[PDB]
Amino acid sequence: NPNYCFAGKTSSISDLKEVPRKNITLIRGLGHGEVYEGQVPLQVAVKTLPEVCSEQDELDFLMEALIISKFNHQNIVRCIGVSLQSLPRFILLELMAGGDLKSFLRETRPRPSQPSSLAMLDLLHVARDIACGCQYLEENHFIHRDIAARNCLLTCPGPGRVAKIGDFGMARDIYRGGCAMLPVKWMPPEAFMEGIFTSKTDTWSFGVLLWEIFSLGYMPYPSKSNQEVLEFVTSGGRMDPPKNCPGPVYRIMTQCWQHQPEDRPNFAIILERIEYCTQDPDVINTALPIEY
Ligand SMILES: Cc1nc(C(C)(C)O)sc1-c1cnc(N)c(O[C@H](C)c2cc(F)ccc2-n2nccn2)c1
Repeated sequence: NPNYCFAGKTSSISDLKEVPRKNITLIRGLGHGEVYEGQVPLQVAVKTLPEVCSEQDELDFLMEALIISKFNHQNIVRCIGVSLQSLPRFILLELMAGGDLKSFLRETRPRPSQPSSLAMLDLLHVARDIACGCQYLEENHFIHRDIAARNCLLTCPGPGRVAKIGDFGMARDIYRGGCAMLPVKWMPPEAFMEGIFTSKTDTWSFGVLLWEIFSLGYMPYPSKSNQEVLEFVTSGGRMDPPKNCPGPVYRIMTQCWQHQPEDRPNFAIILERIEYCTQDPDVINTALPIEY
């Protein structure tokens, strides 16, 4: 059984809350290991470990259970418990009915049918929610390493939605692989060049997430491959503003993408700037593009 340290304290597999398998019912697949919607009545997302896997896969699975169970913050998905004493093994997460952020943005883009389905303020609230999660990780000296829209979840589709960081598979791998798998489009130069990760790693990635949000779910660096992005960013290149993106919001992005990690803002500053954007009528009165 592997050890794990967060906020100082060390924990073990024994500290995980084991839920009796009989209390757990699977309802439907969500996507593929496989994840199901389930009930324990508490509604849960059930992350499963394939019964056919390597011992490294097992260790990875246990470790992410330890990681998520030890966080306590409103913008990080909760772990209800685990079921490790039956096969296949389960990790039980808070079921975020809004689904993942990237799908949400893609499916909820304003259109002729729904012209105002989404507004700038909705995007700013998502951005603020995730930044608050990142600030919590930063102040607890946890480096996420893969801050990206695909790794965020929403509590519901409607205006009251809350965004949370929902996946920690990358930080898990490095805590203990391939180049064409590293999220190079979300990584700062010192990360993909030198393998150096610091709190300022997540700041850069958050800038890219910001772009994903205000582009409404487009893939970063449109039309560029990983290697072209690597060379582009290493040469000082940066993404243009998303369509209709207010200057104050783009400015947050460009500050997140400063070449020197020391020149990039910490998350307390990012949150201050996101707050200012939400107060600025010129920002929130800006209409999102309508997709025909
Ligand atoms: C209801 C629901 N619908 C979704 C769609 C199909 C739109 O994508 S995801 C989703 C959901 C809700 N709550 C969770 N706790 C949860 O967790 C998994 C581990 C997860 C966590 C992430 F951070 C990112 C992605 C995924 N993931 N997505 C598919 C498979 N894995 C998923």
